[PDB]
Amino acid sequence: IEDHISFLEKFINDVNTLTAKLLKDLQTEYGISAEQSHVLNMLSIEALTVGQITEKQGVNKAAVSRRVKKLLNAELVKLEKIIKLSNKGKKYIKERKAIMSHIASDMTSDFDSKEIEKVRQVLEIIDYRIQSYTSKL
Amino acid sequence: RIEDHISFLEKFINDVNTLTAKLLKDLQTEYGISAEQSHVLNMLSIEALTVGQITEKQGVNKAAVSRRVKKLLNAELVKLIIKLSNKGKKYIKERKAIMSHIASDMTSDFDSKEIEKVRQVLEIIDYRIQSYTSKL
Ligand SMILES: NC[C@H]1O[C@H](O[C@H]2[C@H](O)[C@@H](O[C@H]3O[C@H](CO)[C@@H](O)[C@H](N)[C@H]3O)[C@H](N)C[C@@H]2N)[C@H](O)[C@@H](O)[C@@H]1O
Ligand SMILES: NC[C@H]1O[C@H](O[C@H]2[C@H](O)[C@@H](O[C@H]3O[C@H](CO)[C@@H](O)[C@H](N)[C@H]3O)[C@H](N)C[C@@H]2N)[C@H](O)[C@@H](O)[C@@H]1O
Repeated sequence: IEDHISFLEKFINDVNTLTAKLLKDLQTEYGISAEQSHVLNMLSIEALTVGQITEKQGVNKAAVSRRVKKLLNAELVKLEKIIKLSNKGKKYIKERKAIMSHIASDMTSDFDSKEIEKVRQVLEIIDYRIQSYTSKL
Repeated sequence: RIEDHISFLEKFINDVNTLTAKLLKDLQTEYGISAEQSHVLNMLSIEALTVGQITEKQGVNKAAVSRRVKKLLNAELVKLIIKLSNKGKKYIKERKAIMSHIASDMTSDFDSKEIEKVRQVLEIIDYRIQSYTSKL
């Protein structure tokens, strides 16, 4: 009802808590911060400019800028103008997907591919609508 | 196969985060709080906890959290322990009103069976997540 909204909130919070911990090392190894890690993953889908990363994130442009030219300085991200990723930035993503899919696999090894398929169809349809509403304001 | 489901879940979450971010700017601006401050009010909307555990859930490191707490204490949004105020209840309510109306108007053409099956699959995955997290 609005039980689903609370569940989702709690589900997303839980996924972030797990992700943080599993990614603590890789991040330390890269000089990277959590939020920077995110930008690097947020940027895993499309090249973005500071404002877009700020809008799609809620935080004050100031903070988003500090962590953005730290990634350029680290050659983890790059200009063109927009912001794409660099090999060291990619290698990070690979190492990230790897830690993620190894545990994701675990807790889902006894799942039924068909049931998961339909579930996703629904989520993809809600994702589509979420993005759509987000375009206006 | 799963590498894909991971990307989507992640995109799905990125989009949910984006969306709540836009739908709540005006409101946080209104109650004069930052987004991080908002999130802090939402965990305490559920239950109240001290600083020690408040950062353990988050992930944002050293004292950064206690700084949000005292920031929120100053607006009379959070009472000391540290829980939630009467002023805080209003925000969440207003927050929930927005989140729900939109979430409903976005799920309203689906078949109850359909949604439930989604919940049941996300619940089980959340059950394994925590259980894995717990095993520190
Ligand atoms: N605080 C808010 C302000 O931050 C930055 O100002 C400066 C940062 O503070 C510096 O980073 C410092 O603080 C970081 C943690 O935040 C540390 O990791 C780092 N070692 C420190 O050198 C960075 N090198 C230059 C940057 N111009 C942003 O530009 C500005 O938009 C924002 O308003
Ligand atoms: N409880 C489950 C919910 O968790 C967040 O709810 C809160 C957000 O997290 C806040 O986000 C900002 O404040 C966080 C504080 O820690 C920062 O970490 C984060 N990087 C910031 O952008 C936002 N401003 C308010 C929102 N009520 C998610 O957004 C939401 O999708 C999910 O349903």
